[PDB]
Amino acid sequence: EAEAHKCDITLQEIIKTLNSLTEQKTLCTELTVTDIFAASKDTTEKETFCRAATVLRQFYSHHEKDTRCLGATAQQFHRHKQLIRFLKRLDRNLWGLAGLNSCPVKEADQSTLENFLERLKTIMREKYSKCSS
Repeated sequence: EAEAHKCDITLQEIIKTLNSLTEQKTLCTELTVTDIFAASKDTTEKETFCRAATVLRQFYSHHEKDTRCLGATAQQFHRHKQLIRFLKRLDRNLWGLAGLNSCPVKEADQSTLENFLERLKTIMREKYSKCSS
């Protein structure tokens, strides 16, 4: 009964977390983030999760302070806060299983937070091929 299925339970709570975000849709989606898969060549999966976090980083870090996705209503003020938290969460889960010290960002084209979360979620389920086939 020891173990061998190194199934990373983190990639699980993460995939489910992304779905919870898809259910939520604020004007913060009209924002364009920096794409990372538009320039992947010798970069391995490691640097892939890092770059992804770097983006989400300057995302809820610069916007949360900008009165863009804040609005003025009271129902949007809270709904927005909950969003920033969801990002601040997976943002750590990713950079967590990474464990990378140096990881400077390069350059790329652009992508919408929506399509960006789509190709990303799909990629995850693509690499999610392991003890769970």
